[PDB]
Amino acid sequence: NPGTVDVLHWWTSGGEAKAVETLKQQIQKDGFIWKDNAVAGGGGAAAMTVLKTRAISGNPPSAAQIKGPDIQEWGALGLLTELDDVAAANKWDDLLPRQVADIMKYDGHYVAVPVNIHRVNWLWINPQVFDKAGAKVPTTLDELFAAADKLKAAGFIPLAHGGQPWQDSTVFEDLVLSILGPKGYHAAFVDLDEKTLTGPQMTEAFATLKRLGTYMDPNRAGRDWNIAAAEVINGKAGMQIMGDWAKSEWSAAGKVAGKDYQCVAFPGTQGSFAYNIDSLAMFKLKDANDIKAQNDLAKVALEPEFQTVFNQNKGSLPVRQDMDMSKFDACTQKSAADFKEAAKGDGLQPSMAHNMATTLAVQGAIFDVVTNFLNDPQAEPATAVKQLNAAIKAAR
Ligand SMILES: OC[C@H]1O[C@@H](O)[C@H](O)[C@@H](O)[C@H]1O
Repeated sequence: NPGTVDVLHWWTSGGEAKAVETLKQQIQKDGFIWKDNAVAGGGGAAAMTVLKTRAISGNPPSAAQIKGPDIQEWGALGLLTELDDVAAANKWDDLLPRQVADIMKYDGHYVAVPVNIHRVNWLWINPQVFDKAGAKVPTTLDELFAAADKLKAAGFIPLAHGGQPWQDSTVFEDLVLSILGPKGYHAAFVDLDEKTLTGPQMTEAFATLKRLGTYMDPNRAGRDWNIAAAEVINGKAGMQIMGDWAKSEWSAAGKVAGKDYQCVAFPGTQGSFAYNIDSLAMFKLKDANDIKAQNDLAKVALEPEFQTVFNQNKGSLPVRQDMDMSKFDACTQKSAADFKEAAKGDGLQPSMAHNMATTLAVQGAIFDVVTNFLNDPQAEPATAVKQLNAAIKAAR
């Protein structure tokens, strides 16, 4: 017709839209139609709502942004197409880290293609604001609170943080990873180990979340992750606890590491890398030309020029392993090194708040407990760990 590529995704902020624009361009350059279904919401709950309808509609999208264990559900439903021929030709097993390749498969077959590797456990710092505040870039939880104290004394928003469950739980899983360490983190969120979920360290994670919440804006509720990023970019806030999609906002605003921002591992998580892999699950299509388009999309995703330009704009690492890393920024090169380090040990771990560690149902119970707790200044950590365990059990 020539064929139309319809991807359902939630890349809509200033930076993320710059990244998706690279994909629109490549598809147009290849001679297919780009016809976007961008559904705005950060972390993707809104997009899923739209997907829950389109998926069974009779006009499924070509691909949707579906990650983690949730792919297994779409795979199990028989809604996704197997990508055996494209994966064989373009050598996907060779190009992708094994830990990532396994996630893309249903019963042995690729049914989704990854595009990136986000790290979730970053802290973003405005060095000009830290210098005005006489604050020090934190390496520990104690240093984090010291910087926060100083930022507050100096008149700044200490912690730029949007009030949405997925953001609350990004911060919380940072704290779990910080305090419990990667192995204990693994036990809580992957294995859902009751004893770990209700133990003293998890309890202390809630205690720390509560104090951290005493440095957040009282009126943060409903504030998108880009509004919080912007508070830092504009010099109103010292820091934001956010994954490296946050960098797409910095890069879109023309900013440079060192001078305008710094990226540091979330305090006490050095050596651990909380991954989030954006991936596009490919639905079985009926129309012949849209099938050709879908095959083109599947080709493009791991092409090295696309992997480069998409990820420079996106904030993430490329998922393809043979990449000239010198073409990316210093923070992205930090992330690669830290990825490598983490992946040798048990530091590499899936993000719970970004759909890699759990099913969406279990994630939902976690979100509700974390957010209900954070939003009640007088709530007891000992109570929070009981509810966490009970709600998780109640979800599966
Ligand atoms: O919406 C904010 C972020 O949400 C993540 O879950 C998604 O994987 C990222 O690509 C970014 O879009």
